[PDB]
Amino acid sequence: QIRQNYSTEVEAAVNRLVNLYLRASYTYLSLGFYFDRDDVALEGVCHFFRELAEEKREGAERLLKMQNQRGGRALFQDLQKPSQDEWGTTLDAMKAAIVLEKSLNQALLDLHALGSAQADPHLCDFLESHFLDEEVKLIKKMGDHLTNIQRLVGSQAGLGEYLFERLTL
Amino acid sequence: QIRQNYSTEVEAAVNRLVNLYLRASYTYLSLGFYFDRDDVALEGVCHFFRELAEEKREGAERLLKMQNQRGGRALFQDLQKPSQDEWGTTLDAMKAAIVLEKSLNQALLDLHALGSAQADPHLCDFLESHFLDEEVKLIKKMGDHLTNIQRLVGSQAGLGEYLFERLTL
Amino acid sequence: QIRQNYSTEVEAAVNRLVNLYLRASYTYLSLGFYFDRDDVALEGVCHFFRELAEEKREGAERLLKMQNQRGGRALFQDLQKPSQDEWGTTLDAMKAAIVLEKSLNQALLDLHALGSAQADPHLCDFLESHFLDEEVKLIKKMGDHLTNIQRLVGSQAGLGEYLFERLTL
Amino acid sequence: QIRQNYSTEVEAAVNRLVNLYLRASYTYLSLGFYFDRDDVALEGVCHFFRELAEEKREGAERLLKMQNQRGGRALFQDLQKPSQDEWGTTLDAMKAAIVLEKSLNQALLDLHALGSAQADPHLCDFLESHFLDEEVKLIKKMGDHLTNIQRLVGSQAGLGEYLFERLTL
Ligand SMILES: [Cl-]
Ligand SMILES: [Cl-]
Ligand SMILES: [Cl-]
Ligand SMILES: [Cl-]
Ligand SMILES: [Fe+3]
Ligand SMILES: [Fe+3]
Ligand SMILES: [Fe+3]
Ligand SMILES: [Fe+3]
Ligand SMILES: [Fe+3]
Ligand SMILES: [Fe+3]
Ligand SMILES: [Fe+3]
Ligand SMILES: [Fe+3]
Ligand SMILES: [Fe+3]
Ligand SMILES: [Fe+3]
Ligand SMILES: [Fe+3]
Ligand SMILES: [Fe+3]
Ligand SMILES: [Fe+3]
Ligand SMILES: [Fe+3]
Ligand SMILES: [Fe+3]
Ligand SMILES: [Fe+3]
Ligand SMILES: [Fe+3]
Ligand SMILES: [Fe+3]
Ligand SMILES: [Fe+3]
Ligand SMILES: [Fe+3]
Ligand SMILES: [Fe+3]
Ligand SMILES: [Fe+3]
Ligand SMILES: [Fe+3]
Ligand SMILES: [Fe+3]
Ligand SMILES: [Fe+3]
Ligand SMILES: [Fe+3]
Ligand SMILES: [Fe+3]
Ligand SMILES: [Fe+3]
Ligand SMILES: [Fe+3]
Ligand SMILES: [Fe+3]
Ligand SMILES: [Fe+3]
Ligand SMILES: [Fe+3]
Ligand SMILES: [Fe+3]
Ligand SMILES: [Fe+3]
Ligand SMILES: [Fe+3]
Ligand SMILES: [Fe+3]
Ligand SMILES: [Fe+3]
Ligand SMILES: [Fe+3]
Ligand SMILES: [Fe+3]
Ligand SMILES: [Fe+3]
Ligand SMILES: [Fe+3]
Ligand SMILES: [Fe+3]
Ligand SMILES: [Fe+3]
Ligand SMILES: [Fe+3]
Ligand SMILES: [Fe+3]
Ligand SMILES: [Fe+3]
Ligand SMILES: [Fe+3]
Ligand SMILES: [Fe+3]
Ligand SMILES: [Fe+3]
Ligand SMILES: [Fe+3]
Ligand SMILES: [Fe+3]
Ligand SMILES: [Fe+3]
Ligand SMILES: [Fe+3]
Ligand SMILES: [Fe+3]
Ligand SMILES: [Fe+3]
Ligand SMILES: [Fe+3]
Ligand SMILES: [Fe+3]
Ligand SMILES: [Fe+3]
Ligand SMILES: [O]
Ligand SMILES: [O]
Ligand SMILES: [O]
Ligand SMILES: [O]
Ligand SMILES: [O]
Ligand SMILES: [O]
Ligand SMILES: [O]
Ligand SMILES: [O]
Ligand SMILES: [O]
Ligand SMILES: [O]
Ligand SMILES: [O]
Ligand SMILES: [O]
Ligand SMILES: [O]
Ligand SMILES: [O]
Ligand SMILES: [O]
Ligand SMILES: [O]
Repeated sequence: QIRQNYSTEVEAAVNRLVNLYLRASYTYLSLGFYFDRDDVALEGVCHFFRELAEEKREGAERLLKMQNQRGGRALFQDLQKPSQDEWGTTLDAMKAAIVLEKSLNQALLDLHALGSAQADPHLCDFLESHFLDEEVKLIKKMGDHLTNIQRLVGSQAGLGEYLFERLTL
Repeated sequence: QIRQNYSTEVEAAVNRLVNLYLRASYTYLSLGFYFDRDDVALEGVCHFFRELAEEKREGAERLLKMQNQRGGRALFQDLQKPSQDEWGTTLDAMKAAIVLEKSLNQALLDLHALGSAQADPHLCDFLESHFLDEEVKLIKKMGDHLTNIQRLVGSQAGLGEYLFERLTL
Repeated sequence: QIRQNYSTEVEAAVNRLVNLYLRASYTYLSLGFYFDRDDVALEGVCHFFRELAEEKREGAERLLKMQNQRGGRALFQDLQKPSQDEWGTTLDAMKAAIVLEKSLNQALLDLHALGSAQADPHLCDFLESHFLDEEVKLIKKMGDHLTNIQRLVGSQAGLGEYLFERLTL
Repeated sequence: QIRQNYSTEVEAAVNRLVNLYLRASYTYLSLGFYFDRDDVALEGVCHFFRELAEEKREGAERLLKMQNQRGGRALFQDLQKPSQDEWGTTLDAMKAAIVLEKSLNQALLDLHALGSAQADPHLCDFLESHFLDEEVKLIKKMGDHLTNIQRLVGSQAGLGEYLFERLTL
């Protein structure tokens, strides 16, 4: 058929990466709707996480497309529910988001390493081009948000969270 | 004439609901002008309540129109003056506004129940379509405002009320 | 707070309905990528199911929004993986899609019944307005597709599936 | 001069790759004109292969440009005539086209490997950027075409080839 230079080890890892991105999308959907609760009511934070839910879903879709293009076979698994039901303050959430992104980034790096070992340059380039750069930029932006939240919620935590939501997000 | 499947019990309750919406409109007019006092001076809060005064008056007008359309007879009663002359802080006012809206909502639910009991689907649909959805959305928005006011007026109440008025309303 | 006339029984059922719509979205994502396999290669069928994946996800999002608006609390569960890894012919898939939609429709009808029993007209109207009508139209369209697939794959099944994909989808 | 980190082994392989792409261009020109014969008369298939002849020629031209940019020296060899004079059915041709593309792809992978061994990242990136991705997409598209041709020419081969040409190409 069309499959060429596409190992079963890479195929399986791409399937696992699809699951991790859909899991992340689901986490962001839960973060977003938590900040839209009447008793939380931070619309800018809700909007930030809803946008990330969409981006992670797009990530998954491009991986699946790539899997089909190389002749691998997509296999879906159960998607685990997010690690929490309530996500605390904006500070707590942005910390949980950075931890999540770093674990996706690490999965991307692990797949790139596997691609290198297997001499699969198309895999390596596809990750380089569509995932690694974007993760780095996103992680930087979250770290920046995290620094600003912290400087704000030193004293007067309520006031600080409100101003962050209104003036940054 | 035109009257069909329109009970006297529904007619009377529609008249009472008109009175409650005009009463609410009047309450909002008083809230709005209180926040426009030189010694209160929160223009965004004034504008929010003036807009609600207009919406409640529109509500009353659509009920009256519907009463005429079904062949019932509008009857007006005295409109009671608002429960207060001065409305305290933005926090106090938004609490009084939520209590008001919930009491309108309850009146709408009571009328819907009566409509169901009387087998009056046109009544049920007219409420569904023009009132119940809008009340729910409004109550959510007020609850959100209330949460943000509270998080702001934890410490530094004056500063918090000013920032809410400037950045949310 | 804002919660009014919103039973715990309805809240829980809304949470379960969110899970069913996300489960359906996931099923459609798997149907879509299966038809994009190089060894299946029916782009119109892929596009039809990808669009349904998006619609079901939108469905879930509106339910969550509504849950927040009424003051209920969203709770997410694990999303079960689709019932199959490979979906056979266009005929087999469209049959599996109709069965899925009818099971969503039945869940919507069950929730509407519960809403009626609980005297929750806002719930009843929200379903009426955004879900019941759309499900009916979609089920009709799938039944139409199914009839046309069947008339085509009487004799010359390969030729029939190709023509359906090219001239209908 | 300008030559830096550009091995004679890479230079020679780039020259061989230029020859393979021009050879492929020539094969596609012959495929295209065969389908334009009065006794074959499949215009859409002719147009598909003529477009591929142009793409492969562009491929060769970019390699030559790159050779000049790195300071290597282009050397041309005789271009071998296509492996066949007549190419049979649309099915036979699309099979021969996939085999051709996979042999170009393999040559690209071999050059990338050599580039890696020689620590020549500019070479590796130039291939990544302009050739490897495009080959993968093209091979997927040909595999899709091949699947659709096969499902069509099950029964009624003449009818199937005509419909493919008219509705896909
Ligand atoms: Cl291979
Ligand atoms: Cl009557
Ligand atoms: Cl209640
Ligand atoms: Cl050198
Ligand atoms: Fe909102
Ligand atoms: Fe977006
Ligand atoms: Fe968007
Ligand atoms: Fe958006
Ligand atoms: Fe995006
Ligand atoms: Fe986006
Ligand atoms: Fe992006
Ligand atoms: Fe997008
Ligand atoms: Fe994008
Ligand atoms: Fe594709
Ligand atoms: Fe919880
Ligand atoms: Fe909860
Ligand atoms: Fe690389
Ligand atoms: Fe930045
Ligand atoms: Fe003014
Ligand atoms: Fe207005
Ligand atoms: Fe106005
Ligand atoms: Fe106005
Ligand atoms: Fe209005
Ligand atoms: Fe208005
Ligand atoms: Fe309105
Ligand atoms: Fe108006
Ligand atoms: Fe209006
Ligand atoms: Fe009239
Ligand atoms: Fe007074
Ligand atoms: Fe006074
Ligand atoms: Fe109803
Ligand atoms: Fe809101
Ligand atoms: Fe495609
Ligand atoms: Fe769409
Ligand atoms: Fe779309
Ligand atoms: Fe689309
Ligand atoms: Fe939609
Ligand atoms: Fe859509
Ligand atoms: Fe829709
Ligand atoms: Fe849409
Ligand atoms: Fe829509
Ligand atoms: Fe909202
Ligand atoms: Fe399977
Ligand atoms: Fe499979
Ligand atoms: Fe109803
Ligand atoms: Fe209704
Ligand atoms: Fe139709
Ligand atoms: Fe011609
Ligand atoms: Fe061209
Ligand atoms: Fe051209
Ligand atoms: Fe052209
Ligand atoms: Fe080109
Ligand atoms: Fe071109
Ligand atoms: Fe190109
Ligand atoms: Fe061109
Ligand atoms: Fe080009
Ligand atoms: Fe130059
Ligand atoms: Fe010959
Ligand atoms: Fe000949
Ligand atoms: Fe590389
Ligand atoms: Fe690279
Ligand atoms: Fe394709
Ligand atoms: O909201
Ligand atoms: O978005
Ligand atoms: O996106
Ligand atoms: O994206
Ligand atoms: O004012
Ligand atoms: O207004
Ligand atoms: O209005
Ligand atoms: O309105
Ligand atoms: O595709
Ligand atoms: O779409
Ligand atoms: O949609
Ligand atoms: O929709
Ligand atoms: O032609
Ligand atoms: O072309
Ligand atoms: O091209
Ligand atoms: O190209």
